[PDB]
Amino acid sequence: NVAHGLAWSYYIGYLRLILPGLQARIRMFNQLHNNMLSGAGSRRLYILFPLDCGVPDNLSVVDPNIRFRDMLPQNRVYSNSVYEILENGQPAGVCILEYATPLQTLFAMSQDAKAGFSREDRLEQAKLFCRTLEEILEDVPESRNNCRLIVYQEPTDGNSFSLSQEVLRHIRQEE
Amino acid sequence: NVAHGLAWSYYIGYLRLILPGLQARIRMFNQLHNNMLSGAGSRRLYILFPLDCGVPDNLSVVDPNIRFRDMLPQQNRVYSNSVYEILENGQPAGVCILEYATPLQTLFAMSQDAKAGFSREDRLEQAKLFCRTLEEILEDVPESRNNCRLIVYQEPTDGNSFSLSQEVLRHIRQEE
Ligand SMILES: Nc1nc2c(ncn2[C@@H]2O[C@@H]3COP(=O)(O)O[C@H]4[C@@H](O)[C@H](n5cnc6c(=O)[nH]c(N)nc65)O[C@@H]4COP(=O)(O)O[C@H]3[C@H]2O)c(=O)[nH]1
Repeated sequence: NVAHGLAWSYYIGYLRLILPGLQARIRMFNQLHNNMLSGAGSRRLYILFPLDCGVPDNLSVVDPNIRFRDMLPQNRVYSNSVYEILENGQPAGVCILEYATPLQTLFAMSQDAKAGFSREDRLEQAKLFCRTLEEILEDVPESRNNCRLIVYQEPTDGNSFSLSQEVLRHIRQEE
Repeated sequence: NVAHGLAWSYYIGYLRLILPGLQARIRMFNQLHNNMLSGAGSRRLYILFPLDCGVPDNLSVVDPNIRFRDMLPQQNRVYSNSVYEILENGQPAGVCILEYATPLQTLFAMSQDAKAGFSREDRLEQAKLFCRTLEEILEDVPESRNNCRLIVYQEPTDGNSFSLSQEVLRHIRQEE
């Protein structure tokens, strides 16, 4: 049970800090960029949660149907990215996406020597990380309204899963 | 061994990305701020490693003898690197780029868990392990390793002997 620690640290050390002042930075972004961040439910931080823990080494979104646009503006600095989402080769939405990056730590633990093992143990920990985070956010409702958790599991083969569809799905059911 | 995972993650997802570009941002900083970042061995990222894992909730340095001045500018991630002046007997004694190795906060949280996630002793061990693993990693990338220094210590939980500012100055003054 380190998913506990990971979630508390990711809340206390990051989410706790950025969520309160997200609307103001979003305001500044939309003043700067002529209201590019737009569409209902688009004024929120979408935190990607791949249970497979497939966060890229660079921690950024890398997907051919997801194109980076610009950053949110800014006592320290935050690196929140705004992407346009493609659907059938057309811009279908715009949103702020980022990976819940401590999932990377879980993938790393699954590669360790022989001890740090089991894809199954990692999956379970990721779920645990997720629900723990959700349980934390439940108690800070005003700030919880500033983000949404997109939980899924990317398969390791086949072509069925689409991260961009997954996001569009989540946005289109803002209920 | 979550220390192993934490370290590789801290390297791959953070250090690997900022260390090669630090000197350029340092150049930019010192064009802006008239060579404030100054003193031999001050052009480096000092990473604080408290084995106690006493990283503050807000992740910043919070010490009465360490005063924030300004941020490093950006080189596309955005990076948050703080430059502080160190005080010695009420007088500015040096300037440096300091930050906590923040994965250590994860270890503190694991030690507070329910009853299972336990042991100040198991956290100390993992912290050292995190540290030595990270050292092993940096050893392989010597050029970028030259851009940072690990400041490893253990802040006691009581008494007044420990001083983070003196710790830093000792590290800067005795850099050979
Ligand atoms: N991904 C990662 N980053 C690390 C790690 N250790 C230290 N950092 C860095 O600490 C820098 C400063 O913290 P921050 O300004 O408050 O702003 C930080 C900080 O609030 C946050 N952060 C702190 N701890 C964690 C954590 O345990 N997990 C995650 N996902 N984010 C964290 O990431 C924010 C933004 O990132 P940056 O601006 O680029 O720069 C951040 C962040 O990248 C690590 O193990 N993994």
